[PDB]
Amino acid sequence: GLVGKLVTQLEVNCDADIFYKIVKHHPNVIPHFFTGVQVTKGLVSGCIKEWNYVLEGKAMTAVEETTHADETRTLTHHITEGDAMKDYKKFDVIVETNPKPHGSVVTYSIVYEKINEDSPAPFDYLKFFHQNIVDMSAHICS
Amino acid sequence: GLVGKLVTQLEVNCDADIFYKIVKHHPNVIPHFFTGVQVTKGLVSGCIKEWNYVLEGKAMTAVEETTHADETRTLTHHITEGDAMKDYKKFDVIVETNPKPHGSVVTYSIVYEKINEDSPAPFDYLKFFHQNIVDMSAHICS
Ligand SMILES: COc1ccc(Cc2nccc3cc(OC)c(OC)cc23)cc1OC
Ligand SMILES: COc1ccc(Cc2nccc3cc(OC)c(OC)cc23)cc1OC
Repeated sequence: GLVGKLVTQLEVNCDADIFYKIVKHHPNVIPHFFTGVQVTKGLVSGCIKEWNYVLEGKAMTAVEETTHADETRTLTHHITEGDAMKDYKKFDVIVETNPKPHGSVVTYSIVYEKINEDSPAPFDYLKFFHQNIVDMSAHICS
Repeated sequence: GLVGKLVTQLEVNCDADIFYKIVKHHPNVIPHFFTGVQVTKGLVSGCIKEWNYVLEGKAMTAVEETTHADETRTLTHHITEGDAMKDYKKFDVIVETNPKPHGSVVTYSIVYEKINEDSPAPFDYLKFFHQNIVDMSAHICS
């Protein structure tokens, strides 16, 4: 099948709702910048960004639309164009934060559909997003 | 947190129960061998294997105990010793096969606890297990 999902899940010592608000509004362990716009539904609900970035040494671009759901503490990043779309027909990244039954569990999911069987699965992106949330989490404390 | 999980999930065009039986009883895109024993509860329920294998060029060993649950089509591989335990206090690999709401969805989950913050997350194992189930799946058809 061309269809799959990669996940990295990490425990964080931080209340879920506060951690979601931190991630929602938040650096450069990678060369990167973006231009773009915010989206409203007159309050900002999301954004559309064109990113320029370097992954594993290679410069790339991507157009990303981000939406959020405060009730479920979920952020959704929907990629519509760029280098990744040479490999994937569909590429979405869903970030979920839930309390432990303390602190919380953060899940990054990359939901993808390959263009064909020769396409790689997005382990490079999984590692990138993983190291990004590890770094962010290591700059927060009690 | 030192605690996390990595997942790779793939769709396969194959009934779930049959695919589980295939995985349960099943090669060498990696240098590897094992010695070990089978476990009974007088019917074999599992196995305990000492593996010798090469991952990303480096020879390694691991002691693995495998159990299965036919009712949930789940295989559990519990690592008790070897090279990975220099990095992880706990390392388990859970393989689940479920029908799509056709064919099925296979999930490999690596549930880990790092020894300390300097330990890597097991992306190397995730890619290995991923490429192994992709290869196996590509030798099955209608
Ligand atoms: C091709 O895949 C992507 C490429 C870039 C992004 C951009 C992005 N979104 C959220 C957080 C990010 C965090 C980043 O690091 C700070 C970053 O640098 C490239 C890009 C980020 C998202 C992507 O997937 C949603
Ligand atoms: C350190 O982690 C492991 C190392 C080796 C294994 C051994 C193993 N179990 C199941 C399927 C396997 C499939 C393999 O490839 C055919 C293989 O080669 C190293 C080892 C396998 C399992 C492991 O985790 C469960």
